[PDB]
Amino acid sequence: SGSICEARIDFVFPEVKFPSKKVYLAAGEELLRKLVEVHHENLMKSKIHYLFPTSHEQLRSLVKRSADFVVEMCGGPPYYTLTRGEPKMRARHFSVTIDEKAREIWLACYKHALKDVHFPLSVLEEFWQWIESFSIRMINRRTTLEPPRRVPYSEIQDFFV
Amino acid sequence: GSICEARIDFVFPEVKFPSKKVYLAAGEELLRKLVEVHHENLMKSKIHYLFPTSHEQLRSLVKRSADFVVEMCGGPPYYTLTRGEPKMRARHFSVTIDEKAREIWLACYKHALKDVHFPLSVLEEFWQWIESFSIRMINRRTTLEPPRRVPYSEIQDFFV
Ligand code: HEM
Ligand code: HEM
Repeated sequence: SGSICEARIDFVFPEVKFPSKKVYLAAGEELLRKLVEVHHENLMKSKIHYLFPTSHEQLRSLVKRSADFVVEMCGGPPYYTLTRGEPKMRARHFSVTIDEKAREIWLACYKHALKDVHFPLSVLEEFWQWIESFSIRMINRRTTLEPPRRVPYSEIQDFFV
Repeated sequence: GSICEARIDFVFPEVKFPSKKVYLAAGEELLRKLVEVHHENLMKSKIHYLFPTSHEQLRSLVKRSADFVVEMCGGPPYYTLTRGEPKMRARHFSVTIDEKAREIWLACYKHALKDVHFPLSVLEEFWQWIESFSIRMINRRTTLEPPRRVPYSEIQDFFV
């Protein structure tokens, strides 16, 4: 008698490949920490700078934890899970409004950081594909029916050369 | 390296739109009264801040919202003739709506339904419609848990 709308999904959170330990091995802990540092400097120069701390202590605390996480996830020593514990990154991000644009700007900041620290080309794709896909899971505010944009490494490789 | 497999957050469940029985049972006047007191409830609720405050702007909201409800229950096409295609999730992107907001919005409708003495025969039909359709308006997630289902059977005693 009355119309029926089928069950639906908004969008799929794609599978994410975490980087192998080769990334830690080829890049080294110090480059990885420097990567995260200039990623944050780009963020404070981006349209989403307001989501981030201004007090140099809070910021240093953030960078350190992000760097610990990145180093560990790239195959390094368990700096993060031994200090902060379980990752549960989607849940930890609920307290910050993250829409599709926010993810795209965050990615852009990482892209530039990767080039500016001269991240070794041979492990660049493995790192990129991780953050590109993983970042989709942090999105907690939707503003469009369209799915979050996929940005494959092939689309951006020329930028690194 | 480790791979986390693809996943969904939650499913937008099936939604059953009301049959014309709801409009024939209630009549347009009651449906407009229902929407009016749903909005009086909203203005006293903890999501009041999401809504305009002047009589002029609320009258407008209420009129549009009621036009939609009347048409969707099987009455005249007041909404499509004026506002056009529903696209309701899309229209709500402009309001920040988390899980609690949907629950509060539903609670306001639950009380309105009772206070306007909505005809008991079509009460569940109307309820199951908004209970499910409202999940599709949520655009701000604050928990990994799925949005609460509130089936008519869990609240049917509230009405009598
Ligand atoms: C998608 C867009 C993203 C935005 C806009 C964003 C922004 C933020 C903000 C504002 C914080 C502040 C800390 C807090 O919430 O208390 C934070 C924390 C953090 N973010 Fe993100 N983030 C994004 C994605 C990611 C991704 C993909 C990762 C994966 C490596 C990540 C890793 C972290 C870590 C490790 C912390 C610190 C957690 C802790 O203190 O234990 N973020 N992020
Ligand atoms: C789930 C929680 C919901 C919240 C918090 C919410 C809140 C709002 C707000 C703030 C507005 C705009 C107010 C204004 O323009 O002055 C609006 C408009 C409207 N809402 Fe909702 N809403 C919700 C769910 C729903 C549902 C389930 C329906 C289904 C009938 C609905 C139907 C409408 C209609 C028809 C409009 C008018 C759109 C237009 O201007 O054409 N809403 N809502």
